[PDB]
Amino acid sequence: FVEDWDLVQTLGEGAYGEVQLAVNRVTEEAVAVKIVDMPENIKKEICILKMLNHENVIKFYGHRREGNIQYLFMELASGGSLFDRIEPDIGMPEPDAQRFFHQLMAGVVYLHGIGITHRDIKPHNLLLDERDNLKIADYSLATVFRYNNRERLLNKMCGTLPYVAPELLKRREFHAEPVDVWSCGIVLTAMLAGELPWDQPSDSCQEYSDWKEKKTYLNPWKKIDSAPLALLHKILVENPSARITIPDIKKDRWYNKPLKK
Ligand SMILES: Cc1c(Nc2nc(N)c3c(C#N)c(N4CCC[C@H]4C)n(C)c3n2)cnn1[C@@H]1CCOC1
Ligand SMILES: [Cl-]
Ligand SMILES: [Cl-]
Repeated sequence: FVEDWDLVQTLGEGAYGEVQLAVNRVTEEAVAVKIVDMPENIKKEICILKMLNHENVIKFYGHRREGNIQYLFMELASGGSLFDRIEPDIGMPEPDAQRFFHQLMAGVVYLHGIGITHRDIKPHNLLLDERDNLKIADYSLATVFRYNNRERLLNKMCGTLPYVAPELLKRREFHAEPVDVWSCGIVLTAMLAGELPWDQPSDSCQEYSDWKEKKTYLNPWKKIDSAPLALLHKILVENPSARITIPDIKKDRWYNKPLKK
């Protein structure tokens, strides 16, 4: 009810809906509430949200419906979003970026292990708790890619153009896991350079061509140290069947480099 919760401010607009800081009128407990005006989509999102139990995935509290409105309740992330830790044109200190990337991979390993693909990994959807632990949020595009140990291919275009893998723009059907790996590499670029490399990974985009031609003397690549850049060379591979897998990311030199807080 409008009687149990006070909507204090907008936190943002999700893939499908919008998120308010709600304060409990009785207890003053502060949560995040997703406000959904209108379906089969929301039933599927709630069901995926109920599956989730991991330190690097957002906590789901539950849901209420009142008419053509529905309410989803989640752990309010007191640290806000990763997006707000990225300084435009700078990024953030490499040790902070490595720790976030470790935590991002842990959450993605978890999701992939329960057969879920996120499909919209980007810094707006990566939240931080009071100890700066990263939480993967927004399951509005999430879907099953593995069930009874059998993989299904994706055949729907969605996500955010600067984060989408090139196969999603080109192939009728594609594997879910390499698409989420790609978007994690764009997140890593953003954290280390404070800029996105291209509007979209299409041959008509000059910045994408420049990367395929290995011009890493250009921005954002020249801002990035040789070790993390070597990892990005393995992640941002156009052919998803040649792209590095998460088990191999875990073996990468930069991924395993001790860095000072
Ligand atoms: C406490 C806090 C948050 N905390 C928070 N906690 C969530 N749980 C979500 C959440 C979800 N779920 C979400 N959004 C927006 C739409 C997509 C989704 C990820 N956003 C954006 C969420 N933000 C964000 N800023 N601040 C403060 C106030 C402004 O700066 C610091
Ligand atoms: Cl910006
Ligand atoms: Cl950015």
